[PDB]
Amino acid sequence: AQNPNCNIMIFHPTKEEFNDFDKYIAYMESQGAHRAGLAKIIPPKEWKARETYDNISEILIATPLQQVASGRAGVFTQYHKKKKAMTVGEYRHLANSKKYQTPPHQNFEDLERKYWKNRIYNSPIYGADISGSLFDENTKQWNLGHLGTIQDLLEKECGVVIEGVNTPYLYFGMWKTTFAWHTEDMDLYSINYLHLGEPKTWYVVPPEHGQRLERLARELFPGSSRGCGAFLRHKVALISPTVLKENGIPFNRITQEAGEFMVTFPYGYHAGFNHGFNCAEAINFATPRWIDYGKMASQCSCGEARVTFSMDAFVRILQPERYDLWKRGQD
Ligand SMILES: Cc1ccccc1S(N)(=O)=O
Ligand SMILES: Cc1ccccc1S(N)(=O)=O
Ligand SMILES: Cc1ccccc1S(N)(=O)=O
Ligand SMILES: Cc1ccccc1S(N)(=O)=O
Ligand SMILES: O=C(O)CNC(=O)C(=O)O
Ligand code: NI
Ligand SMILES: [Zn+2]
Repeated sequence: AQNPNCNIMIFHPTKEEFNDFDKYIAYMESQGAHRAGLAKIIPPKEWKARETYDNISEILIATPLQQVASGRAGVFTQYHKKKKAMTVGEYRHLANSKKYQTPPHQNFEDLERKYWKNRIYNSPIYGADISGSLFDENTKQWNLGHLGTIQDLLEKECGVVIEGVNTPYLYFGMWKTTFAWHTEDMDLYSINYLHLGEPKTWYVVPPEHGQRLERLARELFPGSSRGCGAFLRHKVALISPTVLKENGIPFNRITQEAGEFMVTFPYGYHAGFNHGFNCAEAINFATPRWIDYGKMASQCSCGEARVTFSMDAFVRILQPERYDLWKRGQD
């Protein structure tokens, strides 16, 4: 078996290899990339997402989210407090202010140390889940707004036509902005392009070991666990690499820089943080191998987890028994 230690693999496709998205994902998996839960793809030197990022300051962040932590330095939850709208230009200025700017540091490792030591004592503001794209319409390869849809994949594989659409989302981050431990909706893949700015550090648990992380989370967040059988779907829980090591949870880490893609694989739990002002674009996607994961995906039915409209059809077709209880939850 390829990649038995479940290491994060890094790929450097040629421009010829970059022409067929589906084929390249399949190639990565033939090399065992999915076993890690996460892969990095560095695009060919000839490729570009767009010409420049010069005129993005007028994008609106309608609902910036202040990420307020509770708990201990290595085991905490965060909740999102809504703030007044601001443009990307205003947000960038805020990110760079004395209150919010990245502190002096020696290297990525030093910054990582500072993040886990001090994250809980600050409340950075994140511009997350903004529908839109920064890919030039003329960028034909790996354009996250031009991927085959999950609905079309499910139709190709299962012969059923369903309603729904899926489109990309933009994320504007600053120092300490955090993504909590989670897998994707329906345990889909995700792909994430860092368009500009400072890096993003990722942590990931191999899909074959996801239940180990779930068991630890139930122990560390006992009230949350009693409230919901799939509370990680709420996307609020953080556990540090030190705490993971102390509890024998297998995981890896890698830092993504501007101009690089990351792919998360079905049922690959991931979490992370931004180093400073940045902008990423991400979208979910599927392949034939996803279908079996979609059929088995846990669901939140306590009401907390947000459902896109399109998730309805996925649950209805792949999980008809659960459909009753789940739909009562989102209503
Ligand atoms: C950038 C480039 C240039 C020539 C052929 C193909 C490409 S690609 N696949 O878009 O990266
Ligand atoms: C609020 C909090 C804080 C730290 C650990 C666990 C929790 S929770 N959501 O009560 O399980
Ligand atoms: C538990 C821990 C904590 C920090 C560094 C290393 C470890 S260990 N003994 O390698 O799992
Ligand atoms: C023990 C160790 C050390 C470094 C990175 C990851 C691990 S773990 N918890 O074995 O995956
Ligand atoms: O970038 C972020 O804040 C979170 N991104 C993801 O979880 C993803 O791309 O799957
Ligand atoms: Ni994700
Ligand atoms: Zn729930």
